[PDB]
Amino acid sequence: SGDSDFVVVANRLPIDLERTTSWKRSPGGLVTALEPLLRRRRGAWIGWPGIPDSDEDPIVDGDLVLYPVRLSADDVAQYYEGFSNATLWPLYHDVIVKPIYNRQWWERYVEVNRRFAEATSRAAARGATVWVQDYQLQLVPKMLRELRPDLTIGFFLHIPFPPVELFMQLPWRTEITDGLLGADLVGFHLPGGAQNFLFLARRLVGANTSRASVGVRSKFGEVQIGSRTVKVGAFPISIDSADLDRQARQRSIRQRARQIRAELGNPRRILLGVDRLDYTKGIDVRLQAFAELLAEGRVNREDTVFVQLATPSRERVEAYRLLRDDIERQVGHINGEYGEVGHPVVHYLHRPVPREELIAFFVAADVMLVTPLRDGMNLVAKEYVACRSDLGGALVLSEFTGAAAELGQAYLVNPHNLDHVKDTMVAALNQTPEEGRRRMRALRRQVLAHDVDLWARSFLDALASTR
Amino acid sequence: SGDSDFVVVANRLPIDLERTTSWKRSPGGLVTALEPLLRRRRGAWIGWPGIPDSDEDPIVDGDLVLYPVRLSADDVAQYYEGFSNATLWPLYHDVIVKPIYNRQWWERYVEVNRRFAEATSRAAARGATVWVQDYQLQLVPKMLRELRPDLTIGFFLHIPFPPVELFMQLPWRTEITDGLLGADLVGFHLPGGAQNFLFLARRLVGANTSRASVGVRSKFGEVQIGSRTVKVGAFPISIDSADLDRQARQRSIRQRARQIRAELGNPRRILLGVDRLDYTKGIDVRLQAFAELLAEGRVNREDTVFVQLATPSRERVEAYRLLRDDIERQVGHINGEYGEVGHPVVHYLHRPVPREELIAFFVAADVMLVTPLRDGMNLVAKEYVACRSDLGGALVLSEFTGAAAELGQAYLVNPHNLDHVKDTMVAALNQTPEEGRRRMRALRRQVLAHDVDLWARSFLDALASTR
Amino acid sequence: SGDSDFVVVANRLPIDLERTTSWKRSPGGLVTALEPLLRRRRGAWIGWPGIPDSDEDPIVDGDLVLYPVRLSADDVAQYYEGFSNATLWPLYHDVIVKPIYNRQWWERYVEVNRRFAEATSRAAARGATVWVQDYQLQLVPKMLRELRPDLTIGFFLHIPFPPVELFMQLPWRTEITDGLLGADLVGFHLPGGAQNFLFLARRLVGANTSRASVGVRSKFGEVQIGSRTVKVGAFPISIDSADLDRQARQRSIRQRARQIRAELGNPRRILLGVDRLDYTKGIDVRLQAFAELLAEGRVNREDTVFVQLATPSRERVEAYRLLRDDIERQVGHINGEYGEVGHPVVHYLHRPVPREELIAFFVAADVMLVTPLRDGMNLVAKEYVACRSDLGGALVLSEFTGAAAELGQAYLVNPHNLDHVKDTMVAALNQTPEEGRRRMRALRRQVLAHDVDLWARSFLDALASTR
Amino acid sequence: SGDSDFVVVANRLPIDLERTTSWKRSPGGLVTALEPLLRRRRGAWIGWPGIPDSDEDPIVDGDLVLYPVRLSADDVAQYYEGFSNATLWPLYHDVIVKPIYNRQWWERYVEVNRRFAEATSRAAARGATVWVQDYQLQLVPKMLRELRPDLTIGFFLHIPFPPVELFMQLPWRTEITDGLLGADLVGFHLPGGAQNFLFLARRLVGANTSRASVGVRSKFGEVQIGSRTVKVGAFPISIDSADLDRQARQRSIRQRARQIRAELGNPRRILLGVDRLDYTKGIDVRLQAFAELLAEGRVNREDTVFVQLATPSRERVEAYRLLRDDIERQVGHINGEYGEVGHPVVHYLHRPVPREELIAFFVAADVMLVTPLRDGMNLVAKEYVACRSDLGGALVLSEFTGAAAELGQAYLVNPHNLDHVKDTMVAALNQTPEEGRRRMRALRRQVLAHDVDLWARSFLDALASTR
Ligand SMILES: Nc1ncnc2c1ncn2[C@@H]1O[C@H](COP(=O)(O)OP(=O)(O)O)[C@@H](O)[C@H]1O
Ligand SMILES: Nc1ncnc2c1ncn2[C@@H]1O[C@H](COP(=O)(O)OP(=O)(O)O)[C@@H](O)[C@H]1O
Ligand SMILES: Nc1ncnc2c1ncn2[C@@H]1O[C@H](COP(=O)(O)OP(=O)(O)O)[C@@H](O)[C@H]1O
Ligand SMILES: Nc1ncnc2c1ncn2[C@@H]1O[C@H](COP(=O)(O)OP(=O)(O)O)[C@@H](O)[C@H]1O
Ligand SMILES: O=P(O)(O)OC[C@H]1O[C@H](O)[C@H](O)[C@@H](O)[C@@H]1O
Ligand SMILES: O=P(O)(O)OC[C@H]1O[C@H](O)[C@H](O)[C@@H](O)[C@@H]1O
Ligand SMILES: O=P(O)(O)OC[C@H]1O[C@H](O)[C@H](O)[C@@H](O)[C@@H]1O
Ligand SMILES: O=P(O)(O)OC[C@H]1O[C@H](O)[C@H](O)[C@@H](O)[C@@H]1O
Repeated sequence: SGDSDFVVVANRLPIDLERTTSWKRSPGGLVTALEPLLRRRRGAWIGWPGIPDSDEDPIVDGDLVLYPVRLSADDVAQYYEGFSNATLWPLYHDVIVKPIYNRQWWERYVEVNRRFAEATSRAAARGATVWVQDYQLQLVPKMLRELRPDLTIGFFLHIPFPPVELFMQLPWRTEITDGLLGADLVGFHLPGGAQNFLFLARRLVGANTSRASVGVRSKFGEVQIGSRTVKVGAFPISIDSADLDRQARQRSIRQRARQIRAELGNPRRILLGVDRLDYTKGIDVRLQAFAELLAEGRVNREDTVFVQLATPSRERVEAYRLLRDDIERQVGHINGEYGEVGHPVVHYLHRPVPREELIAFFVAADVMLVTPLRDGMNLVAKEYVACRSDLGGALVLSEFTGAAAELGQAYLVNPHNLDHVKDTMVAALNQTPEEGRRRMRALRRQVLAHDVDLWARSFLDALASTR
Repeated sequence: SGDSDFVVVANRLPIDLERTTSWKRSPGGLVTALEPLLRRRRGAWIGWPGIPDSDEDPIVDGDLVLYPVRLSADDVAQYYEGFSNATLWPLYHDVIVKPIYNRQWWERYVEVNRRFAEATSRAAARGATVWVQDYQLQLVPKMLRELRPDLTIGFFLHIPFPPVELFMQLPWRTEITDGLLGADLVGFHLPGGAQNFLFLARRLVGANTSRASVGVRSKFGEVQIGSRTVKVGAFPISIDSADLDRQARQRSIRQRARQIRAELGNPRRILLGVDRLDYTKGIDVRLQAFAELLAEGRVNREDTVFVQLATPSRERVEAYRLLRDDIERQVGHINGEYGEVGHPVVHYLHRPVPREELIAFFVAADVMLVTPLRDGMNLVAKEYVACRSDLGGALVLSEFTGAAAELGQAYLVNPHNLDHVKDTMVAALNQTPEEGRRRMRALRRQVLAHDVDLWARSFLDALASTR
Repeated sequence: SGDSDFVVVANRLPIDLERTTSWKRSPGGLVTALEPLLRRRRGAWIGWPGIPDSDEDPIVDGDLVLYPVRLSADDVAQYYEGFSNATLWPLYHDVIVKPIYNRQWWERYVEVNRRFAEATSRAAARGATVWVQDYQLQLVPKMLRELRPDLTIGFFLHIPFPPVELFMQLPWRTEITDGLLGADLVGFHLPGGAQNFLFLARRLVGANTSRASVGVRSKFGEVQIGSRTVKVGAFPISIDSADLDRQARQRSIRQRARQIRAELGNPRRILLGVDRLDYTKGIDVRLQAFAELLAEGRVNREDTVFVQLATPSRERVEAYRLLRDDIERQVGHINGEYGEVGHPVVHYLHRPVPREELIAFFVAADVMLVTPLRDGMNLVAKEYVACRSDLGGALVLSEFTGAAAELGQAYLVNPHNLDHVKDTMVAALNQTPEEGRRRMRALRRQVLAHDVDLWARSFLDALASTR
Repeated sequence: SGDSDFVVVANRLPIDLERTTSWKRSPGGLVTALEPLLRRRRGAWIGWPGIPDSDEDPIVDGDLVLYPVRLSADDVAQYYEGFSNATLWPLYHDVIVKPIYNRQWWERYVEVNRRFAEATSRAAARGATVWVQDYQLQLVPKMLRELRPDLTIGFFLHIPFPPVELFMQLPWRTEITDGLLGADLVGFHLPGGAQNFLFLARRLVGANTSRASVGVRSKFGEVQIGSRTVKVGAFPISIDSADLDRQARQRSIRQRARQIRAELGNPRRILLGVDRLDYTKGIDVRLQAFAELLAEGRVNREDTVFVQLATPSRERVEAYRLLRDDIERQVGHINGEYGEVGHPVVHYLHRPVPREELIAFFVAADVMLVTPLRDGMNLVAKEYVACRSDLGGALVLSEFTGAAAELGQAYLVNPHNLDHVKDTMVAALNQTPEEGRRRMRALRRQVLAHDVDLWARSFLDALASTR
């Protein structure tokens, strides 16, 4: 029973309650991609409203119906801050930080996944399509299948799927793999993730799998699980490109971008970073590179400025606190060394910026610095590109983002190679107008054609074909 | 020119000079495997004598001729402590510790590799066979080929070759890969390493490669490099099994093992660890597991004792210093909590133990704890097995060692799963005599048949076939 | 109202409840000194039973009546772990650790002090004598005077009173001083403490004070506070010397001391440390000194052994956790370097030892190592002396203990001067029998004559004279 | 022999060589006070030119003759960075940081002191007056007296002299005290320092001393040392007040102060800090206080700004590196939380500012924040006062500076009491014009009358009287 023929399930709702109450837009690219999707398409969205011990009364946000899931304080600590973001997040991002393996966290993760599955069953009509999202909910597909074998179940992982050598560290590796194999379709951004999953299915579970490489939105892999076949595919996520492109063309935004440059004392060049404050994002790398370019006199400290817009994220997790301390030290250091009173070389904001203000920064920025150590996709890169209909700008992009597989005309860097990052920043800052416009035209052709609608259609058509 | 038809090249000589002078046996399993080899087989051995600014006068150690390579203090700091053991070692072992990427270290690594290549050329006769060993010398095969295209060149990596996702971090990834591809044969312990290398050769270099899985000592892969073909294979290293087996049978060693038990106050059960003090070895894991078993009263603190024999290693490297501090804290902690005055539960020695004393500990030990987080092979596991001709004992072995692929009848553990480690230690401590003997007989059948002679013959026959 | 003519108030009761319930003897020298006192003398004892949220039902422990004070979990965290032991304790011991100044902790400290005052008033008969103990309760005398101006109130500080330059850091310096000035008599171990308090009363409060030096149990100072005069004195605390001396003579204890030496493999020399695991105690100093003597070959690692008996203390306070980690590291380090399997050079126990076992260790020990960085008195030094009626042994004693002012015939050291500590340990280990006996006879003459009865009589006679 | 009748000896020359060569003004208040002195008065100045392995060729800087002292790299590391600034500096400033006691450092300190003494003897004529400066050179007076008993020798300590309880930690306490007692006159900023020294002379040396309090520039103490009497006094150092006052009146400086306010976007209120980046200076305290006032909305983040001018100091000393990291973190943090792009709330410069630019900042600043945890005097406070002939401004001053004993009309704070610091900053920011001018007039009366000339005359008249 349940009234919805199409249900999305994620740890996040598109809204986030702030503590007296107040709704804000939820952070992260998962919401950035899925929100415009569910605003245009009928369907229900199940998720946590971002505070402990909330109501579970349905919330109507416009045309969209949200079903909130209650998490206790202990749930938030052990399932969300703990297993999800201090076990899985670091492990799947190439153990950039040492994962913590904790059995109590695992037990809570199982409990919460069960709660999400049950909530899904209550929302889902007979024979509904259910699309489960991301690493917090990897047990839900198997749990949901056991409760509701009538459902068609898709799972998409929004973060990298790590190499088998690292995944095998997880004490609950088999349970996680079994969880994912409960879906009819398991999707990843990149073929590499899909292939890691297929190999894992062979070694760990001993299931028969396809042995061919996986294509992009094509040439799907398969895993045989007794009576069932699980389809495996790569579907690189994107943004609502055309909408953002139109938004960035507004006179007010173009005016605001000019004002931002005026407020910065009309620099010749503005470099911009935009990220959650997360250790995967390489904010420390871009600051170090900028610092060394200033030290070497390869960037002019009088007419070049870097703006970093960092959103606070997962702040109770100790690794994130330590990262914040390190980034803020770099900011103070660089300004102390190269700034003047009344004129910093680095402007750093530790807050979410309103959407239209963010777009104005994209339009103002001569160089976009997107330097993650590892990122499943990175939508900030694609957002910048969509905003530059003027064909100005330059995107400096880490090759360890999923986006680099699509945005080859960007200035690609190995963020571990600081000399390469430094050389490339100089190249982007000094590019000719024609070379800049050539690259930006090429990037925009890709991003405008490969949008979130193409992504969702591809995944859901593949999911439907399992019926 | 040069007089030797067969030359081995490694950072280590089999001897190590201590600072007044004194020769000691060199540490590590590379010397453990290669020393008995070169004692029986004609050939020269090029390597560093373990001190800065040594002579380069040839050294005759028995029948064996050694050609020492001089390293300056800066060479030792930047090539050996730096690039080799603070860049490559952590990276190739699944970034257990964060690698440091430093261009000065790279430049020194290149310089030293060049020196080893030149030294090799001087020793090597026209058309000689040269066998280059391990991660410190990955540039030597290409360098040597350019100096001496008449030579047949083999390379063997004694440590894991990491997944492509991690290897690609290395700023000098291409130069390292090109270096290895200078060999006629590149060998790894395991098919997994060989397969990682083949994939890497495809993505990074763009060379045509075989696509099939690689066998054990068979079904070799190939990489096409313009005019040349490079063979790629898996050859799991081992020990001089029969010799060690005979050594362990000596009356004096059996008597010493009984005395060791007496000196420990005749415990019912002795657990033993033997390793270099290296963060890959999981000494912290086995101590934590023992501590928790004592806390839970699952091991009897009155009649069960753990002996850890740790060899100081790479002590100037800060990560190794921090590891030592942590291990020594665990030792003091556990004894403070569960020991009595005059009766520790953990005995910890931070020194190399003489060979016959080590063998006596192997014979005394009811349970061998070999719990690395990652190990290319681990010869300690195989040494224990070779020593237990009495068929007593139990081997607890991490699945993240190369040895686990051969020693399946051991008690295998995921060292990240502390509950699994704890449960398994209890199982080994309480095994029936018949189950213990069954496993030990099976392990010994494997280790006695698959010895260092089989390994070397397999590699060298494959190398010879490239002529 | 209240039934007792004599009431002692301290944060500790002589008993400590362990978490299922169980009574143990309370830690610390305050209980060591006051327990035998109150067992012989009529009177009530008010204090906290060592667990959160206890009953406040009166407890009869032998002839002694105890009135427990309830502390909530927050009280324990903010008043006891917080203000008392992370603000006052480090500050008064020469900021060995950085004090934390926290207003919430202060507010809780005030609240709890009020509760102790009220509890005291309920126990105290009209015109009773009340003796308030130590740094946790410095506000109680003023609070109690305001509730009960009929009472005669004494306060004794069991820890050092710091130099004015450090005391003045305290944001609540004036409130603390006013608190103490509520007493009729304020006592310290040493004239130096009394003199620091007098100076403080002059600068901080602006009260007229005596300007002369303060004597030992004589030549008291005075502070004029409007209508009242507060007497200030030095009264060095001690132990029940004669009782301990008789206890140590028992055949069983002498036999146990011989057995302990046998269990240690009959060493020629035993060094002993006995302390709470507290950063004031210099356990790290004595271990470093021992380590360096072994390294230098000035102590024989085959026949000399160090035993450290450390009682866990204030374990939730982070500074204490960090100290434990450091001490346990030193223990593991020293044994790894100089021990043999089956023969440590350091035996370390992290538990309270039963009294008769402790006495046996005192009797067994050739050298007693009492090396605090700062200690109000240190009763362990005096206990050792009382136990050695055989006149054997040697006391190595830091000059930064209050006991050093009385035990001048001990081997005094500056614990900050590691060479001095090392030289002195060698001197004590190699003393002639006659020199050892001469010193021990002199120390015992002092300790047997200056016992806890002399201390209490001196303080209480001075207090009575204020009536 | 030697040509000068008056010689000053200090670790610093008034000039500092930068590494290619370049002379800069030396840092610190010792040079700020002594430079104008020696520019007006005949005499020689012996000191180190701020680089290792310099010439010792005499340097003529204007009318002033400088005799440089050569220090080797090891001298700089062990005498200057080591004993002086990682042993004495933290110890004498109330062990704000844990002192390191190292015998090699002591031995180097002795050697270097000997070199300074010998250099002094070569410069000093028969019967000359020699004035030795500060904690780096405490052994020189005794050394110089032994070489040259004809000389009249003064010593002045520019940093606090710590309470006896802390000074006694020093393993070389007696040698240091003997060193100072080689002078005819030993001077300190404050009576408290002089009194600590007298007590120390009694306990440690056992010399007869005066027992009375010491006056300001009067009522001197005395220490009897066999045949000699050593005078002890308090002489609070100051600046060349009238000269600085006149300098600050220049039109260009007043214009620059207006421009600085314009460059900051014309804030209503500017707070200013000026210090060496030293852990004694409480830069962390003022930043924390500002941060919390912003969080609490007690300061307007739109029209109030803080400028911190920090001079890099002793940067190779690890404690100073850790301080820099912490301060720079606070700067980045506060701006990230409360700033806007193009508008920081904290401007931080990590460089020495030219004198006339510094004076312009003093004139611009509505509130001067001088919040040391401990400072011998602090001349920045007096400089600010001398600059405000307009009678504007407000000085917020830690009571743990020597200057607080003279500048009582400043807004005094206990920097450990963050609520007090916060309340006081608000009071200073919101003072009435008349109250501000009243305080500033009072402060200026003091500083203009009590200048460096009064200080030097007082010390030198006292020194002359010993002849
Ligand atoms: N400081 C910020 N202010 C406003 N929006 C931000 C900020 N940082 C990130 N975002 C937004 O969050 C989303 C990030 O998505 P993505 O780049 O895929 O990374 P992630 O999902 O890991 O957070 C983007 O839509 C991006 O514009
Ligand atoms: N504490 C020790 N004392 C004596 N020999 C040791 C000690 N620790 C390790 N060894 C020896 O060093 C060699 C280790 O080889 P292996 O297990 O392959 O690891 P690795 O090469 O990484 O050091 C073995 O021959 C082993 O017996
Ligand atoms: N490990 C221990 N086992 C048993 N008693 C101990 C232990 N450590 C200290 N004690 C006892 O605690 C008391 C310590 O008193 P004291 O030396 O004045 O120091 P403190 O009061 O600071 O703890 C002594 O009576 C001493 O014998
Ligand atoms: N950032 C700075 N730029 C220029 N001058 C500075 C700076 N910081 C401190 N000074 C100057 O250094 C001297 C500091 O003297 P003082 O306050 O007594 O402290 P200290 O001697 O401990 O450095 C002042 O003359 C002051 O103006
Ligand atoms: O939801 P947060 O923990 O605040 O992080 C925001 C988002 O970060 C990434 O995009 C994750 O893949 C999402 O699952 C997550 O929602
Ligand atoms: O040579 P060390 O740095 O002392 O380490 C000892 C050995 O450790 C491992 O076995 C390495 O694979 C060897 O290359 C190395 O020789
Ligand atoms: O009571 P604890 O915190 O366990 O410490 C034990 C004792 O240590 C010292 O002796 C203190 O002066 C006492 O007040 C305290 O009771
Ligand atoms: O000389 P620096 O180490 O650079 O420090 C600068 C100055 O700081 C303080 O003023 C000291 O009292 C001086 O002796 C010192 O010269």
